[PDB]
Amino acid sequence: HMKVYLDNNATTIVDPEVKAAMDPYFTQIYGNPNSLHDFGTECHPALRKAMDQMYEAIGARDEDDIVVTSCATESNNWVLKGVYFDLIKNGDKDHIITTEVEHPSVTATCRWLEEQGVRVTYLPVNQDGVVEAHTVRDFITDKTALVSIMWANNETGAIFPVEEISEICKEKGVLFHTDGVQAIGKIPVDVIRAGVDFMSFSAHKFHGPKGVGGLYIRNGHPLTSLLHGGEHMGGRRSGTLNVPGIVGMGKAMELATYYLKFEEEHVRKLRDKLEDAILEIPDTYSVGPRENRTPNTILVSVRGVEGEAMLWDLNRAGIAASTGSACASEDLEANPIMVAVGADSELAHTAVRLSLSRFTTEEEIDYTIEQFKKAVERLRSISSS
Amino acid sequence: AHMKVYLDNNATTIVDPEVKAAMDPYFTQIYGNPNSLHDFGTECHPALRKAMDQMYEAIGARDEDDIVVTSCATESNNWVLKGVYFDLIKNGDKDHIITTEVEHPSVTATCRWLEEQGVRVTYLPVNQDGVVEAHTVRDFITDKTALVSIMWANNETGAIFPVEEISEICKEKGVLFHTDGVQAIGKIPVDVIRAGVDFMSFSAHKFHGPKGVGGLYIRNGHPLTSLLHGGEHMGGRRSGTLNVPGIVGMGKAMELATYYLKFEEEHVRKLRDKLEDAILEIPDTYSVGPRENRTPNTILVSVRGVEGEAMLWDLNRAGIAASTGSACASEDLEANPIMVAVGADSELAHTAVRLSLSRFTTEEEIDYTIEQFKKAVERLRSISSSYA
Ligand SMILES: Cc1ncc(COP(=O)(O)O)c(CN[C@@H](CS)C(=O)O)c1O
Repeated sequence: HMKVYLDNNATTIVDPEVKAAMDPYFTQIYGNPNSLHDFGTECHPALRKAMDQMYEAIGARDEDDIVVTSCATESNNWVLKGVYFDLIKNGDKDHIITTEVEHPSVTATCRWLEEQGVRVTYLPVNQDGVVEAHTVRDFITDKTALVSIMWANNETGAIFPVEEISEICKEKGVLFHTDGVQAIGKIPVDVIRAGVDFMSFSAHKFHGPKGVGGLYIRNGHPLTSLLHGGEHMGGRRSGTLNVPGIVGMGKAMELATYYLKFEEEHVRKLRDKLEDAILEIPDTYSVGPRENRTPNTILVSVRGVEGEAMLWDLNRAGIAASTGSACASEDLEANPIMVAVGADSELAHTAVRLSLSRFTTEEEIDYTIEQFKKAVERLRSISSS
Repeated sequence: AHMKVYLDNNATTIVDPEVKAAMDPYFTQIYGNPNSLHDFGTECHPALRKAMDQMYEAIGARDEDDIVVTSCATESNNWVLKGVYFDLIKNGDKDHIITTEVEHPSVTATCRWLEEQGVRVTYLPVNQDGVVEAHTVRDFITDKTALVSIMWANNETGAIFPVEEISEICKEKGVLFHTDGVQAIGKIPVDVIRAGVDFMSFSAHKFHGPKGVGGLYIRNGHPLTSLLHGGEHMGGRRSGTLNVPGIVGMGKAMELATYYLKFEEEHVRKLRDKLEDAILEIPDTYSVGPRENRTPNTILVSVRGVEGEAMLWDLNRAGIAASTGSACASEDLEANPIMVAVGADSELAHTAVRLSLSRFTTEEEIDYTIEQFKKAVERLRSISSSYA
């Protein structure tokens, strides 16, 4: 029996180097950076270094803005409610396009905007678990204010064609925001190559601390503040800076790009080992194409067994995983398949989500394979099918 | 910097090593998401319950009440103001908010943006004692006032507001009462049912907690449209993954603050009074606000020949960290020159020096600050061609 964490898409471990980078900024260095005295200014070089690491990690340019928020939920709320305020309540627009598979910080915010009279189209997802750019083009009207599509999905790990969608959005002169939380540390992130106007990210998903996130804004494009007040973050987001959070986020982002550039294949190899071994069990289906999937994610549907029961049995075995909604469909020459679906859909059964990190070991994968096969056999012996 | 001395505690505070130790496991040792169902996520749950319990116990909240953990008091203020605007103004029959001219910018600028949305806002000016009295609030409440937002204690003068009396008047009028209570925790007794407030904002980095975490108290879980929508965190009132280290540290820090309250009433007050009396020994110096209504850790002193920003820079060169405060000139009832608080926007406002202590201030820090303060005043008055 060994404890094994494979829920990294939900949250990640803080790299000991990140915690070490953060440590001084609680008790040794505690001044407010907005103070003029030496106590406040002592942390300023660390803040500049952190912001530089962030800009370098996502490929933003000097004209661009990167506002430090409390979480990606704040960033998504900010983008949606601010563009609603700027272009919809005091503009000539009334439409926002998104997908059925967004994070609740996008979906519920869009539903509240719907409650305010905003027309929103929640774009359904294709067989590949993705939304394609031509459907976006077809749904853009002359009143669409913003298109908000996640960069990569948190349940399936499917990567969205963010560059093509950006090209379509620029042709129609409409703003483009992406929830890039699942992208940082897992796929190359270049926000001018992706052409996004806004990007949300969260540090505790690439091994930074919880409680700090960010919103990237191309060229400092106007966006009414969600938090008003002092002139923090260039007057775009008030509230005292989470100095430890900022330092740790910068360090974690730098480390994430470093391990993406060298250790991409170690994590990808372990995911592929786990997925191939699990698919050796009869009547198991991995959701989404791997050649378009983040290197760390598997979403498996097991037949007869229920995803939550599989999670409970794994947790009793010391293995932490999560859920993901999937639906049943047919292919074109290998008919039975499981495809991504909105959690609200009535067609949805629950599949098991296993998400690795650069800290996963091959021993964890061997134990996980063995215990997965044991749990499948055990729960199918007790299954109603 | 002959000796480094921190007297800018009203701006931010050092993290108590016990608070940092309480936080330590929840970065690398305990990292699961508390919203997960597996054991990795649920491992931190008892610490979260204990931290939330410490908060309820520290401010005297009841079980029916709600305490939502935010990212900072700025988030709490934005949330309260914009939410009551959404609830009672854009989808109600109300259109008026009453506040003061001395609020923190997270309240003032939010109110200005709401004015830009058509909300009537009256920024009540402050009296000689540096406070807003309850009868003035009563005089400005109409049947259209949606919310009254008045800070519990001032961050520049430390003056304590009569939040209880204002609450009684608000209850007579059936209007909601919010207080920005950031300056109150750890400095004065905080009892949110005795204060009768409906909302209270607070920020952990003011009472030796970490930066990046705050809270909003809600008296009966009163409806308030979420500032952050999404998952059902904090009872569905503020979504976003929990800042577990921040929450743990905030609970520990608030418990420590209530324990150290008597230390701050007695010893910290004694050191503040030493520093203030020593400074007031300098000719043509004026302390803003009456001490008998002031938090034990705050001084806002006006010097006559000297300029406030130059005085702060000169103190920092001596290793002393302080801040500013806006002040105006007046006379008392005996027609004696005194300095009184004023909104920073007023053209009658000059800059005063703000010195704020903490439970970690030592008497050596106070003696060194007295000496260097007197030296800097003499130096800056010695070069003036105008001082009499
Ligand atoms: C009364 C009051 N209300 C809100 C805040 C802001 O707290 P946050 O957690 O950063 O949002 C503060 C902190 N203001 C600091 C620095 S901005 C001062 O120099 O006085 C405050 O004093």
